Amino acid sequence: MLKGFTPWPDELAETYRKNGCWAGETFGDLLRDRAAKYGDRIAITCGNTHWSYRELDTRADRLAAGFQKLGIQQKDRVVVQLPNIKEFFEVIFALFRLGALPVFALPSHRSSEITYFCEFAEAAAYIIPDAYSGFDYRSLARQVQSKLPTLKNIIVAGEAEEFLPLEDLHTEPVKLPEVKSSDVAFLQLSGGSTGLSKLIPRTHDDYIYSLKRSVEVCWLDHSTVYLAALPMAHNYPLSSPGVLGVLYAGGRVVLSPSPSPDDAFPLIEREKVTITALVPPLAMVWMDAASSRRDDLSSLQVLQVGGAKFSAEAARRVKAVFGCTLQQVFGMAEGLVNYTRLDDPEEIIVNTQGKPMSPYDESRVWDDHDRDVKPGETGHLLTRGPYTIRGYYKAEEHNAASFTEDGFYRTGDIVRLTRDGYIVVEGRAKDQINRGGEKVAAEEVENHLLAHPAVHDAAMVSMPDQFLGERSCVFIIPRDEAPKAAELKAFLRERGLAAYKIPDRVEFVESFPQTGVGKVSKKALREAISEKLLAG
Repeated sequence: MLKGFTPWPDELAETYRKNGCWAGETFGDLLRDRAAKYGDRIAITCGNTHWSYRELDTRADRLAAGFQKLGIQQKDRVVVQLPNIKEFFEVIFALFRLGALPVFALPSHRSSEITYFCEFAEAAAYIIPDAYSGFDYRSLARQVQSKLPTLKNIIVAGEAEEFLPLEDLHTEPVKLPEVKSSDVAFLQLSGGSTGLSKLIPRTHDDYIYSLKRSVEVCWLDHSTVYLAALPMAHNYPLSSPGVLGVLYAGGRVVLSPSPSPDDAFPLIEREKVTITALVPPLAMVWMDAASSRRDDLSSLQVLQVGGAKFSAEAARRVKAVFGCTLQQVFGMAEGLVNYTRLDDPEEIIVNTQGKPMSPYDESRVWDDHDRDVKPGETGHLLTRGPYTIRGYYKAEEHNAASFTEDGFYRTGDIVRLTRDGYIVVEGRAKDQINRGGEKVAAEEVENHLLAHPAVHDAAMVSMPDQFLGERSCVFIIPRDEAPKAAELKAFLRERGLAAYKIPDRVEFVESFPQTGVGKVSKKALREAISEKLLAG
């Protein structure tokens, strides 16, 4: 077993195989089978270019031969930081057949974050593009080497310059070592705050299972045309059901150069995408655009919004604005993924974050002392299942703090189970606002503010206060001409918003700092108000 990997228990694992959750097939097996089954069907679409499943299968084998020849071995970690391009697919599946382990970095990561990844994972290779969205990644690669000379295999999809051109790593296919579905297939990146970023070992079995249950819940099939709008390396646009869930269902993937409507809308009309995924901030952007920018988006059947809670005040609009069904997705790269069903009532789709996609997903809402909080009550979320990890990669410390003795992962979210099984997210524990004895949920205030005519978006965060411990500062994005702070505080007051919840402070900005996948980084906003405060 990979060093640093925590196995599932013998009983559970055995039960996961008996109940057919772990199908004993690898990603290499998946692509082989799909290529043999689907042959010339278009698997990936990027611009004016296309790649049939059979073509992917082949390019993957050739790329594997080249990698092996270059020196990459089974169990070797490779840092993969590519944009939404075709190469990404052939690269990971090639690594999959070599038993080599990818480390899914995002195109928004820089020297500090990549160096950590390569160091920590002891990467034997670094795969990047020559340039994307105006950023030169080879220059970033040089910065990495100076700070990490040991790193000797920088592969580049594009103009390699002094590096190793990924395109010449394609050669005559060879026999590769055995790859067990029980082996760790790759390392993901957690999505909390702070930055460190823990790595997440995911096996062929548990991840392929997540894909399967995702396809069934999101109704993917050969007719599915999924638009990859979010950086597809993130767990969400990658498997919930993501680009891979689409491969699994034999559907068709459309690669968008950017999450922007400017790039997405034309592609939705042209390639007739039936589904795509967004995060809250981006959904707002799209909803505005869907109004003052008329183009055919009618083929759209399912719009997914997740990564962070999509406040009901905005969620309610999706149906009217887009003419399709909204689907909230509340998943995590550590495992558990909740979806609103495409079936259930609008009320549910608009007011909940869904329920576990697997009958074998478990949940324990607890209080500050680890007591099964009273049904319906709010509390800390813990989950356990067929595709939720038992330990982060090489991290004894954080693992004690993150997993209970019974194997329950501490998601770090604060939620309340609906008396059926659905979850209604309140917000991350870290984003809770401890204001003078009170526990303030930011999203509640934000959802209210989203109902104001002059508000495009709103993100409330905490600021230090020697008296109350913490205070609240809400960052607002104007729908044009910034309203007066007092005007918003009045708005909330008239809505019946509890006094202690009203934002102590208000800040206007043209946008919010973001995480790699594109959600709002409340750790940055906190740092913003913090810094700004000590200015006086």
